Amino acid sequence: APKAPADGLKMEATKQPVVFNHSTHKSVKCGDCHHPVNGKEDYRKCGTAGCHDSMDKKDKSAKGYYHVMHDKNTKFKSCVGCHVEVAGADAAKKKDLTGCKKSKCHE
Ligand code: HEM
Ligand code: HEM
Ligand code: HEM
Ligand code: HEM
Repeated sequence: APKAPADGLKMEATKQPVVFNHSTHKSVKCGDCHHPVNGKEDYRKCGTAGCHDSMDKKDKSAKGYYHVMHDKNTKFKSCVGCHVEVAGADAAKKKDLTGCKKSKCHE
């Protein structure tokens, strides 16, 4: 579809922004994150209206923006959900990839 963006993209819908780099995610297919919607992968921003636009962090339905980035019981893998699988039981990878503070997502 469109060309992937350069690294250094800041996701900043909340008070805890995170930088997302496509280059470090080259082993994952585009469509595993810009997931199919009605049979076609969608490339719009995750928080676009009508998409995951509920900014209530206690909302764990599919509309919750915090939920889609962090939770494990999801239909497509979230940021944290896939990272738990990648980090396994290695303390260094868990710190960098899944920690809530002092990790590569949240300083
Ligand atoms: C695969 C090479 C692939 C493509 C192509 C791609 C495209 C893409 C675009 C065009 C954007 C910008 C969207 C906008 O309107 O700002 C964008 C942004 C994000 N991407 Fe992506 N992307 C590809 C692959 C992947 C992979 C493998 C993941 C998941 C690991 C992923 C995730 C994201 C995220 C998150 C964003 C930011 C969205 C937001 O709401 O800010 N992309 N991508
Ligand atoms: C932006 C790259 C983006 C992410 C991240 C994302 C994640 C995501 C997850 C983890 C789920 C599962 C939720 C659960 O509780 O099981 C999920 C599901 C749906 N999504 Fe999504 N999503 C991103 C992008 C978009 C966009 C741009 C839209 C709006 C067109 C959208 C919509 C949906 C819908 C609909 C679902 C439900 C699944 C279904 O049955 O179709 N997402 N998303
Ligand atoms: C969800 C949008 C999401 C975010 C945010 C994210 C962040 C992230 C960081 C900060 C790193 C470290 C490298 C860097 O600074 O770019 C990293 C690395 C890996 N990720 Fe990730 N990631 C998000 C989503 C996902 C998803 C959905 C998957 C799996 C489906 C995934 C996987 C990976 C992998 C693999 C790595 C590299 C690990 C390594 O080389 O040690 N991420 N991600
Ligand atoms: C550890 C499990 C952990 C916690 C706790 C956590 C919390 C957190 C908060 C409070 C926010 C802001 C929510 C709001 O609406 O104010 C937030 C935002 C994002 N996070 Fe997070 N987070 C934890 C861990 C991780 C990890 C390991 C990553 C990267 C894989 C990650 C990612 C994200 C993303 C993306 C966002 C949204 C950024 C934005 O758009 O502002 N979190 N997190």
